[PDB]
Amino acid sequence: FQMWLTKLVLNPASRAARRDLANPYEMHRTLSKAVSRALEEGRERLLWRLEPARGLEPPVVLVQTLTEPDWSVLDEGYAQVFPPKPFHPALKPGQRLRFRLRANPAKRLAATGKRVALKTPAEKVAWLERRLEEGGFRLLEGERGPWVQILQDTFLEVRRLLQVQAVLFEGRLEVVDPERALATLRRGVGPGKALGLGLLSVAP
Repeated sequence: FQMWLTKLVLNPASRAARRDLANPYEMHRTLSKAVSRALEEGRERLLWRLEPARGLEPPVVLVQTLTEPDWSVLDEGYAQVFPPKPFHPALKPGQRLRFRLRANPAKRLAATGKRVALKTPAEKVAWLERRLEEGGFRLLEGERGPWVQILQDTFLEVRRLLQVQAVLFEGRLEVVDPERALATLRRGVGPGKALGLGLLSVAP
């Protein structure tokens, strides 16, 4: 009952990689090949993120899995694989952590039956603040506001036409219920998980 973290540095010379970078869905299809069996048996929850462009490059993909992934499944010259290290999120109560999460802060309109994305940063943060509090976490805060900052906010138009509002949060949170917290990390947070959203990364 642990997890696995993999760091994939994608080779931009690879046409297979360049395709998966353009198409979040085609990236999910590729990634799920490495945990193909446990998915078939419905005992896997695959979560991943494309880490924010820094350089200089090169593109980095962080991949979280419940089962040990077999990265020999990738195309030759697709990515430089780093050994999947057994991740145990040893969580004690009241523990505080830096976090990163690219998520989809939205809401199901009942007037249309559709799931539209929230507009203002004030209501985007309110979504995160709710979602973490549901999941055994709690956003830290100073007398100015919550301890979070939105870094990216892009509208993904994935062809497969999938349309999703991708929002990158980064801030600080406390652990209230360590059991609820662990489960949240395992599940991920909010929609668009097959698009590279949901993975809540935490570090001390």
